[PDB]
Order: sequence, then C-alpha cells, then structure tokens
Amino acid sequence: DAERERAQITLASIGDGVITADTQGGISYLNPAAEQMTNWTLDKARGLPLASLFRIVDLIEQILSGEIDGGREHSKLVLRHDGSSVPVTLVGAPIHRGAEITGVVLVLHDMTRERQYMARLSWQATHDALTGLTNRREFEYRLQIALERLERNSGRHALMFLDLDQFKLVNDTCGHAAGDELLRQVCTLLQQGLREGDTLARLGGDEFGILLENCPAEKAVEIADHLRKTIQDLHFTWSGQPFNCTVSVGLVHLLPGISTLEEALRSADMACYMAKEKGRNRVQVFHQDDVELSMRFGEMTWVQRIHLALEEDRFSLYAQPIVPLGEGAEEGLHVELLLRLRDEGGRLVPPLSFIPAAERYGLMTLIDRWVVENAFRTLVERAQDPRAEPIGTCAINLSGATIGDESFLQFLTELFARYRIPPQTICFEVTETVAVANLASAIRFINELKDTGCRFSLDDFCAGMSSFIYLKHLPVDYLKIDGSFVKDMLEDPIDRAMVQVINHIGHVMGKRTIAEFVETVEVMEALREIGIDYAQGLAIGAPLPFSR
Amino acid sequence: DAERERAQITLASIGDGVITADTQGGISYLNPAAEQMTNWTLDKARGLPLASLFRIVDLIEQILSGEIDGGREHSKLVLRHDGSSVPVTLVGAPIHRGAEITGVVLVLHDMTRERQYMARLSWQATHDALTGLTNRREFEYRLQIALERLERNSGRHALMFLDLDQFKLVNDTCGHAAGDELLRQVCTLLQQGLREGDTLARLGGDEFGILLENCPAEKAVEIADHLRKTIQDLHFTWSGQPFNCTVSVGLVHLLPGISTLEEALRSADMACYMAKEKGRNRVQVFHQDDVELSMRFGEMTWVQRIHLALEEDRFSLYAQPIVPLGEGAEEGLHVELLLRLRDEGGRLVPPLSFIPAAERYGLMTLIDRWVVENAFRTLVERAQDPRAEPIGTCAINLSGATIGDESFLQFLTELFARYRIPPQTICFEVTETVAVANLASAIRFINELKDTGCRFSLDDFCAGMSSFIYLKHLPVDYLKIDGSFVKDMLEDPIDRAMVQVINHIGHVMGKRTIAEFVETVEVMEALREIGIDYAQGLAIGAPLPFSR
Ligand SMILES: Nc1nc2c(ncn2[C@@H]2O[C@@H]3COP(=O)(O)O[C@H]4[C@@H](O)[C@H](n5cnc6c(=O)[nH]c(N)nc65)O[C@@H]4COP(=O)(O)O[C@H]3[C@H]2O)c(=O)[nH]1
Ligand SMILES: Nc1nc2c(ncn2[C@@H]2O[C@@H]3COP(=O)(O)O[C@H]4[C@@H](O)[C@H](n5cnc6c(=O)[nH]c(N)nc65)O[C@@H]4COP(=O)(O)O[C@H]3[C@H]2O)c(=O)[nH]1
Repeated sequence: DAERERAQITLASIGDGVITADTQGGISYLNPAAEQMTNWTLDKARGLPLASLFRIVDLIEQILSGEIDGGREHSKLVLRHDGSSVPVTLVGAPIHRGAEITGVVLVLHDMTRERQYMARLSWQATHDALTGLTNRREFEYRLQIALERLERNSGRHALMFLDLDQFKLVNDTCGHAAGDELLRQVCTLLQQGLREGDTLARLGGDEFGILLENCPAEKAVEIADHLRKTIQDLHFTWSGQPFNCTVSVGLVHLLPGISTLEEALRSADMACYMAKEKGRNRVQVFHQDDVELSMRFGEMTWVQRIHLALEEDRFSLYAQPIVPLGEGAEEGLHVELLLRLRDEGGRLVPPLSFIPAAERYGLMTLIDRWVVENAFRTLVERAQDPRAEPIGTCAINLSGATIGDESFLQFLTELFARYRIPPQTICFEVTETVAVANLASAIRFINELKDTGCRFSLDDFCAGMSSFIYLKHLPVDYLKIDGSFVKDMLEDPIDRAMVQVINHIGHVMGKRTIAEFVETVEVMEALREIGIDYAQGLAIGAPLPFSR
Repeated sequence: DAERERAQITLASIGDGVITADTQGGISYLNPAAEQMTNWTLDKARGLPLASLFRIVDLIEQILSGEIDGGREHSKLVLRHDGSSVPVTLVGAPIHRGAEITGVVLVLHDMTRERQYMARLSWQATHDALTGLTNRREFEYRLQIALERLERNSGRHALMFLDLDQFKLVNDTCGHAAGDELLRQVCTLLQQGLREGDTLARLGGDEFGILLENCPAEKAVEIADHLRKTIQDLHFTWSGQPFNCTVSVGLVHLLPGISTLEEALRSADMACYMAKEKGRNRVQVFHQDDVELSMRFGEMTWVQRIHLALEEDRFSLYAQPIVPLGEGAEEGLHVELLLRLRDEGGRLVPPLSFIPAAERYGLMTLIDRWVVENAFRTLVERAQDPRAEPIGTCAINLSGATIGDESFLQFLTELFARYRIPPQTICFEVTETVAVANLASAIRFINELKDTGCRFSLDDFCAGMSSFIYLKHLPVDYLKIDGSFVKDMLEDPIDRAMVQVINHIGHVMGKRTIAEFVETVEVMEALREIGIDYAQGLAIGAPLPFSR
C-alpha cells in the first residue's frame, strides 16, 4: 500500500541508522541514514546478505532473536569493506508474526555525530541532566540578571534554597536509582506549584533553587510554606516501601540594584541551614541582624562543643576493612578509618550530627589534625605487639578545610617524624565534590602529599564526562565507586552499567577501584566478575574499634 | 496491510518519541516512546488534536510544513497538561503525497535520557568525538599495558607520532569544517594502512598516534614510510580547491619491561619535532645518542638566535583593533598585540617559524618579558602626545612558560611601577589548550593577576562540555571564539551554531565574547545579530605598527 510512503518519510526523518534484515541475512529496508553509514543504496543492496556487504564487529546477526540486549546499547563498528570503520552503539530486536520470528531490526547510532549535536550541548550546559531543570550555571546567571536589569525591575525578588531532608536516606537505603526518582518526583511537585516567569533549579545534590522575580514579601513566604506543605503531603514509595518525604526551605527577600549575587546566595544558604538546625521541615526567612545572631551563637556553641569533646577524649576511631577481589591476592591489611564521637550523656553520635555543623563553623581542620594524629598514635600502640596483624594501608578522610589548609603538610611532616609511620601506609581520602569545589587547591594538595610518599583516593565518585574530565587532573591512586550504585546494582540495570563504566575508565586512567556498600556475597561476586579491585561493606567487614 | 506490524516494531525499537499528526492537528501515530513522553496511549489519543491534549512550547505544529528547521534540532518542552514539562530537542518534517502536504512528523528526544546512555559515555571517554579513533586517555593506557604485560610481550613495539603538516593552513583558510574533514579523511587513510592488533589514535589537534605491538625494527620503519607516502598521495580538495596534504612522522622502537611511558612519549615527540625541523614530510627514527644531539644543538642554535634578536632590537610589536558590536558603544581603544621578528637578512619572520622552536627550547618566558615591557614602553611613548588616541584595552598573549613562571607577577609589579601603566588597561591572553595543559597553574595565575587589576581572555576557544567544564574554574573576563568557526560560519550550518553556542554559554558564565577572523562586513553583521560582543579581523582592522 501507499502507507509505505508515510513510513519511509518517518524513517528518513530519524537520525539513527535503521537496518531491517531477514532471519538469515538478506536486507529488507535501509533508511538514508543507514544507507550513508553502510555505503550501500537499498536499490542495489536489497536481498543481498548483511555479512556479504559490510560487517558489524568489535556472526552477530542472530543473538538478537536468540538471547542478547533487549534495550541495552552495545558498542560496535561498521567495517565498510572499503573505507574502514564507523563507530556505533547497537540496539537489536527480533521482528515477529506473533510467535514466528520472520526477521531482525537494528538501530545504529554514529558516535561521530555526537560532536555535531549543538542544541543538545547548549541545553546540558544550562540544565541538570537528571531533573531537566536549570543548573547552577543558568540559575546564578538568571539571578545576576534579576539583580542588575533596568527593565522589569520595579519590585523585589525572592530566593529560596529547598533541601530535601530525606534524600541521603532514600539514596543510601534503596540505592541511587531510588533517590534519583525521589528527586525526579519532587521536581514535578515544585514545577506544579510554580507560576510562569519563575526559575526552578537543582543547584546539586538534595538542593533545589527557586527564583521569584517581582514578588511581594507576604506572597513570597505564602508560596514557600505551600511548596513545603506539598512536599510533606507527597507520598513517596520505592518498591512498595514508603518514605517520610519532606524539605528545608531558606528564603531571602532580594532587592534589584543594592543586593549582590554573592550576598544573595550566602544569605539563602544561612537561612536554609537554619531551618535544618531549627529541626528540618521548616521555612526560614532571612533577616540581616535578628535571626542571623543564630549563626554567631551557633559558632560559639560548636567552638565549645568540639573543643570540649577534644579535651574530654570523647572522640574515638573505628576501622573498617577494604579487601582485594583479586585472585589469590595477599597484601597487607587495608582499612578505612571512621570517626565516632560520644556525647556528654555517653551516647554514640553519628557523624551526621556534628560533621556538617563543624564544617559550617570551620572546625574541621581541628577534627582532621585530631584524626591523623590518633591514627598514627594508634598505629604505634598496635605495633608494640609483635604477633599483631600488620597494616599495609590506612585510609583517612580529609575535609576541604584541610585541602585549603597550607599548614597541613608541615603538620604531617611533624607527625611522620614523631610517630615514625611510613607515608606509603597512609592513603588520604577526598570526595570528588570536595576536590571540584576547590579544583586548583585539590591538585596542588594531592601532588604535594603524593610526593611525600602518601596515597590518594577519590571517595563517592559518580561517572559522567565532567567527573572523567576532573579525574584527568586529580592524580589520585584509587576510586571509591559511590555505594548508592553498589546498593541496587543487581536490581536496576543502569546502576550495574554505572559501576561497569567507573571500573573501565578508572582502569584506563590507571586507577585501582573500590566498591563501597558491598552488603552481600552476591553483590561481591558481581563486582569480582566486573573486575573491581577492592570491596568494602558489611559482607566484607563492619566497623570495629581501632583507637582506645 | 500486515506490513504495519513490521513498521510498528521498527518505531517501537527506536528510542526517540515519534508523533505523526494531520496537517490541522489530529494524531495519526504515536510510538511507545512518544506515548510515554506525552502521557497518552494511541488507543485513546487517535484523531484528537495535538494542541488539545499536551503542548510543545518554550501554534508550532505548522511552521514545519511552512518554513523552519529541515534537519536542525530545536529545544522545546512537552507540557504534559498534568505532570508539567519534559525537555526535548525537536525535528519536524512535512508528510507529502508528491506535492500534497497531507500531514506532519515530529522526532522528539528526551534530554533526561542523555544521563542514562552508558555505552556512549564509556565510548566518548576512550575515543575522539571527531575521528572515532581512540583518544590520548585510551592510547597512553594501551601503551602502558604494552610496556608492562607478561603475555604477548616477546617482541619489541613501535610508537609513531604523525603530525599533519597542513592542518592549520586548511583550517585557517577554509574554516573549521574543512580541517575536520581533512582529519576525517586522513583517519580512514591511516586506518586503511593498519593491520589488526594495531592502535590508531588522535592525541589532539593535527597529531595522530600509532602503536605497533610486537613489530621488528625494519617492518616498523617500512610501515611508517608507507603511511607517510599514502598521505602525500592523498588528494585533498575543499569546495574544489586542492591542498598539498602531507604528514611528519616520529618513530620510536619500544622495549617491553625496560622502557617507560614518559620516556616513550617524550622520545616520539622529539623525533617527530625533528622531522618538522628537517623540513617536514619525513619519517624520523629515534636514537638515544646520535640524532638526539640534534636537540642539544638546536637548544644552542635557538638560545643564540633568540638572544641575538633581543640585543639586535630585531623584534617589533604590532597592534590589531578589537571593536564592540554593541549598539552606539563608545569605550576606549581595544587592541590585541602581535609580535613580529625581522631575520638577519631583513625579512619579516612570521611567528610560525620561531615561536614553536622557542617554546620547545624554553625561551618563551624571555619573549613574554620582552613583549610586556615593550608594550608598556610603547604606551608611555604614545601617552607623550596629548591628541593621541587613548588605549582603554591592550591584549597581550602569555605562554604556558609564563603561566608556570612564579617570578612573573613580581616582574609585572616591577613593570607597573617603572612604566605606570594602569593594570586595568592590560588584558593578558591565554589559550584554552595552554590553560588545560597546566590547569591548577592557570587558575592560580589568572586569580593572582585579576587581583592586580589586570583582565583575562581565553584565546582560541572551542565549544564542548569539557571546555565549559574548564571555563567554570578559569576566572577569565573574555572568550575569543576560534576564528576557524568564524571563517566558514555563513557556509556550514554547524559552525554558525558552534559560534551561537560559545556566545550563549559564554554570556551564561558571565563572559564577554570576541569573534576572531571577522574578514567581511557580512560575517560582522551575522555575529552582531547573534549578539557577539566584539569583532576582530580584516573587515575591522589589520595589524599596524605599535612599537618602533
Ligand atoms: N548501608 C551500608 N553502609 C555501610 C556499609 N559498610 C559501611 N557502611 C557505612 O559507610 C560509611 C563509610 O564512610 P564514607 O562513605 O567514606 O563517609 C564518611 C565520611 O564522609 C565522614 N567521616 C567519617 N570520619 C571522618 C573523619 O574522620 N574526617 C572527615 N573529614 N570525615 C569523616 O562521615 C562518613 C562516615 O560515616 P559512618 O557512619 O562511619 O558511615 C560509614 C559506614 O557506617 C554497608 O555495607 N552498608
Ligand atoms: N585569516 C585571517 N587572519 C587574521 C585576520 N585578522 C587577524 N588575523 C591573524 O590572526 C592572528 C591573531 O593572533 P592569535 O590568533 O591570537 O595568535 C597569535 C598567538 O598565538 C601568537 N603570538 C603572537 N604574538 C605573541 C606574543 O607576543 N607572545 C606569545 N606567547 N604569542 C604570540 O602567534 C599568533 C599571531 O600570529 P600572527 O601572524 O600575528 O596572526 C594574527 C593575524 O595575522 C583575518 O581577518 N583573517
């Protein structure tokens, strides 16, 4: 029928190569994109076998009907038979007649064409890949325009920082794929509650940004409380299991002309942190003098609380083993160090409660200098026993405060002299986020320490081009695959490939990989099969006391 | 007919949303990917108008048949009418019956899905986007494996660095799109001449890398000379105009176990530079003592040549104006400074001949200290005339040598005191490549200088995610759109969009843009329309003498 013309136009409109072949070989259809890719017109290629023209290699034109893919892209090369290869990502599917497998269809994507997609490159640079909302790049730009513009600048604006109180919980509990959905659902929820001419963004992690251009002070708080209540009223469930979904809002009434971008962002960040300190699931409006004193007070509260904890010897160190998945691998003992604080009452405080508050008020350099010294102090005390299990590696986490700290190296040279621990045994751990936050400083730090004999590790690493662009400049020795991927790796196929990608690129960049959150032997065997170097988790070993 | 089942399966296999509608509105077809995207089954959406269901916005379902796109993707949003937007890149095409425009077809791509493509992310990180060959990441990794491996390491390997002698010429003359084709053609040409188990890469720019694992010394040179002759025998033509296409090969006979990656790459780079110094279109085999003395000799030759040129006052400075495209924009005079050397004979030497040789032997810090001092010296001499055209901006190019040079700031503080030129007037210029080469150092440099009052500019900038990732960390004030894009912008549609992308993202990152190589008023008007801030080129003003 002439309905073929409609179908032919549709397939011609599509950018990807479309090859339709018979169950044995012979070509049925070729869209112009496939005709171009294969160097063969359908006029002169119809009925001729696929393999006896060009070649799809790394024979293959049978596993589609048998057992392979079913949606997952696979890297292949179209050997033209004259003008060499065309790099493609294949998608195969069997052509049926109910049960009768009559042929096979292939969806080929030219990896060379990627470079040409401009409207897509322009989008990604102005939007978050996951949510589809504007990113910090575009958001700060939009905020700056709102603060300097001459036209449409009659009223006052409103800036909100909305932190999803349960994002880490969902993500760590259910896996990366779950927390991505929670963010994907919270996005549309805020999107529903926002008028036209309003900027909604994801400024990273669990944080979202709202810009309310030309909005009165009352309306601005009324809108905030509503979005806060609607996230609270949102019932989030992952594989039937429900989550107590809620958000911490920080509001800033902005003024165009007199207020600045740095002040605007720093003010919304103070007020947001305040809603969290004031118990989470709260809106907090910024005020320059009053309810700003709360930060001045909080500084003194935490200076005293952290210092008291150091003099009262309330901090203790725990050790969690990291083991090689390598076949018959010996090596020394490898452990990561985990900090534990015991409150005045005598209860173990998890790092959730004090580390962010000690990060905010700038007391982390202290905690790091305390941790490193006690890790060396404990290593000497352990060394006293001849029969004791020798430690080949000892991973210690460093804050952005320490990376910025110019006096740290001297302190470490002083620690190495005093305790005589070999540098090689030590492996400092910095998170990909912390490194990118102060990029120049992380590089300069990493190199100064690597030259001392120490080792480096890039904790909580998530694959993407940016991360692999950053990884080029960070001379780390190891890569800690973010546990959220390792959690539901055997459940969601995207996270299994996300682990698979970190491993290959990690190895290509000459880095040994570590999988975090390896809770089950089944997970461990999955990672061993993939070729992950080390496993850390509950199936390996739980944190046990290191210090006294 | 039942051929609909074949077509339905094909459209279901495709990842992108496919909406087929009537000339007025009503829906004809929806693939499951479009059904998912639009929140409507074809069972319950057939015949109902497109606009009276969901909405494609920033009405639109008519310009496809009229006049718009014809292949170019356009950013749009599918407003679900219940669960807000889905970010997409649209491709429209009219459905015909010869002349009878019966309907319309739309190809929608979910920008959220981009994040999920893993096989594609893994590829891009191990391959060059343009050529499709392995990148430096993968190539160095493959080389390292070849130097340490226990299995398949009986023989000796061969490393080649093949520099395309005319790549800059084609690119500058014809435009970016031409030099990309030349590289695309040279790729398949080397690909044709390479056996199975051989690594062919593009280690950037005009440079390609060849790894010949387990190959005898004779065969290795025989293969080199052949690939050299076949590139020479390649007839390259752009829009009918032919180019004298040829390559400079540098060969290194590698040994697995005793030889190292750093040595391997540095040796192939020395021998390659040598084929260029020995007149280009040559293969050059590396030898540790003999024909290595040529580098020791070349150091002395250029130490003498550059120093002689400084004491003989043979170097002179030229000024090229950069003008704003801004409507009724005044400002001071903006100029870029260009270095000119006059050889012993009295002939103007173009920077092509001495800058790479003075970069290699490390004499650039010298030339930069000479340039900056004479730019300030000339500015004072110009200032002596009251009626003289005042200079508001003066752009000066800095080498990676100067960026690495810790004593430069002191030198500049010394120059500012001595000549009394205000820092604000000065705009130092560093190329995106030079910055990324020593990333930590460029950031630390840029910031130290920006704090002095100076300005910064990122010369020869090419849009891509990596460049926009780097641009985040480089606090430059301006962006010099690579002239190769500006050259054939009104000819190839990809380069017009490549200019368009740099401008928008550049402005989003709060940077003023400059277009290089603005040869015609027509080009200038094109860039003005796009919203480019400044234009530099022959239509604006040619380089005239600045110094004496
Ligand atoms: N669900 C699950 N969890 C597992 C499993 N195995 C280990 N874990 C948990 O994973 C965390 C490992 O630490 P991290 O991700 O590097 O993340 C660290 C690090 O970000 C920070 N931290 C801890 N100590 C220090 C320190 O001394 N200095 C600095 N700067 N940060 C520290 O706090 C976090 C440690 O908190 P912990 O409560 O010790 O949390 C530990 C541990 O309780 C598992 O199989 N399943
Ligand atoms: N086809 C075409 N070309 C145009 C047009 N307008 C200007 N040009 C050319 O574009 C070049 C501009 O310099 P650049 O791209 O920054 O690139 C610079 C820079 O990379 C380098 N350079 C020059 N002076 C210095 C210097 O003093 N120090 C350092 N480190 N590098 C320098 O050498 C290059 C300058 O070489 P020049 O021969 O002066 O080349 C000049 C100029 O001749 C046009 O409309 N059409």
